[PDB]
Amino acid sequence: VNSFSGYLKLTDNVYIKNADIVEEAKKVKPTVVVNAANVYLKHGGGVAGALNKATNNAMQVESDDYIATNGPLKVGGSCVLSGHNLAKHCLHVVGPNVNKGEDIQLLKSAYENFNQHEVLLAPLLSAGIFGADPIHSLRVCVDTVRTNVYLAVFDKNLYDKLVSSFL
Ligand SMILES: O=C(O)C[C@H]1CN(c2ncnc3[nH]c4cc(F)ccc4c23)CC2(CCC2)O1
Repeated sequence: VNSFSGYLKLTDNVYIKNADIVEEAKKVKPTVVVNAANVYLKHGGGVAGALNKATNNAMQVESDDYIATNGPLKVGGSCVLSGHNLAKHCLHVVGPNVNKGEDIQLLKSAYENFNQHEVLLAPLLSAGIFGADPIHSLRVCVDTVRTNVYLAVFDKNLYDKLVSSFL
């Protein structure tokens, strides 16, 4: 038993809700919240900008130190940093950005990072400003992640569409 509430069960291990991931994190304080990161951990907009704003820019300050030490992430890769006031840990995962020409096949590699964590609160990778089809992203998630994932979808119209079209 865990503290996530109001989710629709899609499979044995994947759950979905129309919710703002920032507010969901603030209330649940999950062990892991996933950020929709870029390789530079520049949290300017989308999910990343919203999560970073909720930490009063502490996420960005920590991320800048991480990059100064380690260099950029790989597309499809991840790193674990602090969850600040939102979660114990933040798993920063880089899905491909279709608006940068990145290979959509890397989306499966990105979701594989979730399997290192027993339970996660997450967005749909490569959705939103990353330009991928969120329905495809949901399919890859369900076919790749084996751990327990609670997906927060901000947009209500898209949520309804994701549910109604789910096979
Ligand atoms: O509607 C979606 O869920 C898909 C979109 C948006 N996203 C989010 N997912 C959950 N919570 C959110 N809160 C936000 C607050 C913002 F200011 C901006 C965006 C989000 C957001 C995920 C993405 C992929 C990156 C962008 O695509």
